[PDB]
Amino acid sequence: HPFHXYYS
Repeated sequence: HPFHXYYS
């Protein structure tokens, strides 16, 4: 399971 780390 991939983790996709920030967007405003």
